[PDB]
Amino acid sequence: MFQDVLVITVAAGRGGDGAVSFRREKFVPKGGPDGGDGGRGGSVYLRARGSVDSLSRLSKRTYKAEDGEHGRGSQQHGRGGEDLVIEVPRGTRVFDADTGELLADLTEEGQTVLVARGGAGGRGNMHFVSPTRQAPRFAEAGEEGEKRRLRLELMLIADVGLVGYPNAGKSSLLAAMTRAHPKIAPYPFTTLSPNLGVVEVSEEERFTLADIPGIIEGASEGKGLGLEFLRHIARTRVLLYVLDAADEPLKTLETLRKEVGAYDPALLRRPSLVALNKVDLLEEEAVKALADALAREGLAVLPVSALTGAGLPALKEALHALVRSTPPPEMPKPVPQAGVEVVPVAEGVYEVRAPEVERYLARIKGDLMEAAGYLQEVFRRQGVEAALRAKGVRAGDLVRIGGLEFEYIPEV
Repeated sequence: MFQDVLVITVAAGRGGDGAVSFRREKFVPKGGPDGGDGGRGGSVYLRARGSVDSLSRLSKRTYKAEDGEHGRGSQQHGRGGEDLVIEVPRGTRVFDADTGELLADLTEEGQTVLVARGGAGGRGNMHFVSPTRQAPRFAEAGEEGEKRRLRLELMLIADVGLVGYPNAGKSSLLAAMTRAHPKIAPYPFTTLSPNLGVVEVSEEERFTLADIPGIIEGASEGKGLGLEFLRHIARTRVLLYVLDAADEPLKTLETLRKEVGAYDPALLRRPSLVALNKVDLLEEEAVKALADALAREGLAVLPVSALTGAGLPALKEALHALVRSTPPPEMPKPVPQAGVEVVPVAEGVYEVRAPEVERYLARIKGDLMEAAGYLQEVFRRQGVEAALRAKGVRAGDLVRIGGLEFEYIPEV
């Protein structure tokens, strides 16, 4: 996990414009409507894939799905744009980068979520023919596609991840540091269930520790902890290297850091600490000698004992301080139309608030004057006429809506 947090920009495809066309024959002064419908714009989706390890390979360019194709004559409908799928790791939280709203938690293989809807294609002139309109000279432009900023963050298995070989005594240490007994936590996004423990600190706060036990070969066999383990431990905020003080402590740490680095150099930069374990039978001078030699490796070293409790207070505080120094997971912000509202703006002037209608009106293509009837039809079926009538707006008043204006004429 090189990148556990990232903000990307996505934009669905704009639907295609509807066509205003008429059949043309050498001896037919005016053929009927020929305009075809535009195609739907492509949508943008995010999909979880176990193969994608972090957010590091995403992109800076805005992810743009394909626009729909404009309609054409001969009653030819434009083709829809292709969808765009953005692959992210399993265990990815998807937030609106501005809203803070949680769109989804992608944890399963191939789990998908729609993050931006492509705009509908515009209807051609042929679609508006009626008894009064034999040859419509207007149409619908394509609808714009949704656009938004997405904040992605990798789900953690714990605040601190324990790293070490079986001889380090990781489980006994974790048990000694926690009050409540550690529990197996089978996250939906993991393939290895970590043992989770909660550490009670001073700042009334608290942090979690993760250990993934295994029956494997010793560091001597040179086979490491494995990539699967590392990909799991990468989902933590701080790494605690645990070592067996009586078994090549120095060489074991170098072997651990080397493997963690080979997997992802960034993991070595993550706030880390070393817990020197199994020092119960060592003289104080020997422990100090070990510590100093190990500290030279770059990380702070704290000696600990599960049997005496020695060094544990210092370990909990040093970890607590390390976790607090790293950005925490963000909390999902509070969850938070065909509405029609007539607002007076002056004597005889009423501004109509109607999101859907306003956006529709901005898409009218062609002869606007000729669309007057049709738009009046839409206005009624959308409750605009009713909201005006029941509002006291009287005949002759001016109504402003979606940038256009019209003289209110009551229903007889």
